[PDB]
Amino acid sequence: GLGGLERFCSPGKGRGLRALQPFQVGDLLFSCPAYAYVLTVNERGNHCEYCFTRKEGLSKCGRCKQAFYCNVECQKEDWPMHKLECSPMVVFGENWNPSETVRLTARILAKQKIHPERTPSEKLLAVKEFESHLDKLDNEKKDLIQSDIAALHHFYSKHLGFPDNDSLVVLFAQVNCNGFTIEDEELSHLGSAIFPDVALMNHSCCPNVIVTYKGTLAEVRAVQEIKPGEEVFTSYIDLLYPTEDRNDRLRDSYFFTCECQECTTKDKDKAKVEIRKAEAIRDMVRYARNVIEEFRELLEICELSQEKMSSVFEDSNVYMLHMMYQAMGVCLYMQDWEGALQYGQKIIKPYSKHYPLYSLNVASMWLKLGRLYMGLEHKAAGEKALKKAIAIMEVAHGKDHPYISEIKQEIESH
Ligand SMILES: Cc1cn(CCN2CCN(c3ccccc3-c3cc(C#N)cc(C(=O)NCCCN4CCCC4)c3)CC2)c2ccccc12
Ligand SMILES: Nc1ncnc2c1ncn2[C@@H]1O[C@H](CSCC[C@H](N)C(=O)O)[C@@H](O)[C@H]1O
Ligand SMILES: [Zn+2]
Ligand SMILES: [Zn+2]
Ligand SMILES: [Zn+2]
Ligand SMILES: [Zn+2]
Repeated sequence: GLGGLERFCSPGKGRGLRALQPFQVGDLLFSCPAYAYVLTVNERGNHCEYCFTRKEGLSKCGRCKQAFYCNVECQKEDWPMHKLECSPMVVFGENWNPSETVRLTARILAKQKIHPERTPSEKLLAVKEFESHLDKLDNEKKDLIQSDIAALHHFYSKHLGFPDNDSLVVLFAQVNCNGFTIEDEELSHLGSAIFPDVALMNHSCCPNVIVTYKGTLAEVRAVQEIKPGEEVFTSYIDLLYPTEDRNDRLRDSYFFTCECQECTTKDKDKAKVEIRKAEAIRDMVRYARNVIEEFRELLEICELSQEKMSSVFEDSNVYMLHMMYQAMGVCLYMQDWEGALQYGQKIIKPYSKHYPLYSLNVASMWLKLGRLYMGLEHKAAGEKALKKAIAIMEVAHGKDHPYISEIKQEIESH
């Protein structure tokens, strides 16, 4: 088990995690080593495949030239998993395209073969026990799973053979319902992983813990006081958006509707959809929500949307903020640093009011802003922004987190 915590039956939520003892803000509840994990293709060469350390001068796999490592030991330790892809990448070349979900699922299957017994990743919840919601899958989801199975068979048969279709339908469903993305300090996608004990926690829009990552290790820290017997809740989703938007995503992705305090009262809905006629507002919300999914030179789509929404929506409106954030990202890709800074400066204050006290989204925006300032020679403003990020991260990531050490070095180097 896990010290100070227990698995229990949470009414209407299946299994959950319950506190045996109190936890205060910032306390580490537990840490969970990844059961299986994969570095995203676009981050190859930036992070070690084995331990996810971000550093320059990584060593390259001599066989495939498409995996990178801290050293020969990280390389050796990753081989049981990397061998699933090493030769196939060479053989298939530009015709190697398994989805990240397929890549992760292959690693689960490999791990099951070499380590059938319960792992240190499964102290309270085992991978084989994962919820699948099999009976709730529509044709779209079932078709996607069949595509994933076809790709698994085609790309990974050398080490995995051709696993039974029925058993793979269940497993792919489980991976979708329980998989985690690993993100860096700016919430940029690093890869995907299975953290079985972390997956036990149910969702709230007023979560009492935040999950962060230290390489491939998941860490769970309190962001509210937790009393004996209280359920431990994490957020599955971006908390910026209004109640209907949040629950549409929870229904589609996780087959539940949230009944937390934020969802019951809808307290923050008004401030999120701040107006500067009822039918005009509803038509604008419908438009904004549709336009977001369309994105889900792209600046035009953002600029036109902002102008159109400006007629009804104030600047602090979450739909306005969303577009500003997307525009900022595009400017960051084009390397229009001044453009991205202008958007970031407009985002940060209203953005910080919509999120909870400790939010990774807010910390990451402060970091982006801080690094833009530093790059554009605004060192005083950069230092202040980076310190704002650190204040949140000390609670969420722990005071001793490598990210905090790095950010402090950025303050000292500038
Ligand atoms: C049965 C079924 C559900 N789907 C939909 C699933 N989709 C979302 C998940 N996807 C992933 C899949 C693998 C690994 C990670 C992810 C992933 C994506 C995002 C995002 N963007 C965010 C996160 C993340 O870490 N979210 C934070 C909370 C994670 N907790 C929640 C509970 C424990 C983990 C995790 C695949 C697509 C299907 C779709 C098709 C067929 C069946 C199904
Ligand atoms: N706030 C909530 N209300 C209802 N169900 C929830 C919930 N948060 C999580 N869940 C359930 O938990 C799943 C995610 S995995 C979390 C552990 C799960 N309760 C289990 O027994 O294995 C979701 O698909 C949903 O079925
Ligand atoms: Zn390494
Ligand atoms: Zn290789
Ligand atoms: Zn909720
Ligand atoms: Zn609350």
